[PDB]
Amino acid sequence: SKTITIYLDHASLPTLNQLMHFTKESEDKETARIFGFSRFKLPEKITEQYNNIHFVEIKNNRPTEDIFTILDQYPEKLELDLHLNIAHSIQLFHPILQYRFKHPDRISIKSLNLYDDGTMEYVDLEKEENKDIKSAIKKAEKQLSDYLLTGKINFDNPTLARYVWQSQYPVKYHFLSTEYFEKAEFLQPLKTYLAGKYQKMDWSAYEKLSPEQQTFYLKLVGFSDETKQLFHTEQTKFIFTGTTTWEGNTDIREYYAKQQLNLLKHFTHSEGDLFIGDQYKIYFKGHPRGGDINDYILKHAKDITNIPANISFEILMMTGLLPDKVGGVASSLYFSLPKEKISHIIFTSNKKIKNKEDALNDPYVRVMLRLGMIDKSQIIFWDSLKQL
Repeated sequence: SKTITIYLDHASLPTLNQLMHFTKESEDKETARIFGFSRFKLPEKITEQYNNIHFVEIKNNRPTEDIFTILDQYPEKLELDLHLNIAHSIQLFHPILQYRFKHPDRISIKSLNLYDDGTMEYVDLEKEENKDIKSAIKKAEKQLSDYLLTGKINFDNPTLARYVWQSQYPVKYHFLSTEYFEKAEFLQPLKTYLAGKYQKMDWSAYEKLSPEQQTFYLKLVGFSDETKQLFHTEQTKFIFTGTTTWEGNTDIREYYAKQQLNLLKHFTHSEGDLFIGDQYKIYFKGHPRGGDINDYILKHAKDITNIPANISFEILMMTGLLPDKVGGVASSLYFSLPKEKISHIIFTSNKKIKNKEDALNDPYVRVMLRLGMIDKSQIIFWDSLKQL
């Protein structure tokens, strides 16, 4: 045997969790690793410490066949420990399966760790709420078994098929919302089925790491000590969530920057409708693509600390640097937040959302409402707020 640890993700949240696993195993400089990521590349000062370390491209929802060339470097019996995105697990896994078929006596899958993409998994499960879940599970297991023996990808319920891997391999799942699985009545049979095999994504692991390992993790994810310092104060913290543009009857980007500055004022100025109080230090998390819009907001906002583009809410979560409060323009990140940290979420106009009613009907917002993460007084339509 050689064991090979293979980390696959085209998104960002599974990557960040997989890098935490790598960090926890980082003293082991021997085991072979394959990193198959879309959005993170590892610093050479880390990678030069590892003698058996490889990188593969993700293209479509799959590792390319360059992974065959990598695995061809290892002619011994191999036992593969796989780490995959839950929503895309079939597609990420398939090239590994094709490779096994080429060397069926020599290559086996040892274990699977599966991690949430994000809201996708929940939005998808919600579409299954009128099905018979118990029989959907037994079907999915038969089909998965065929898929493994032959390679053919046929699932009557692809969404539930994401969750039946334990019928074939040792598996662990890492979920953004364990409450969802435990409180949705229709999923009771899935909950029971998965018992013992899942955990909530641990935002606390960073704080439990040794200082050396914490330094390692920050270096892997590109969190400089400079930027980390912006969060070193005991003052409580509010982060405003920015956006780019929306359907506001003009194409002038500066209009949208001004309007966000007004939304921000509603949180930070004493006579705003959504005033948070003087207790919080104010941070701005602009959209990575805001460019000149973000320049504009930072030029005209007073006493505000910019969070750089490389630092996502996922990174904040994973490093235990979530702030006390988050508010501003709506996006799926709000789903990942504990309820006590959400102030108000402001929806802007697009083709789906034209008013506050449409906002309440958004797929991820519907779950949030049901799980009690927010109430309706927390959902605002951008139009309802006066200029200041």
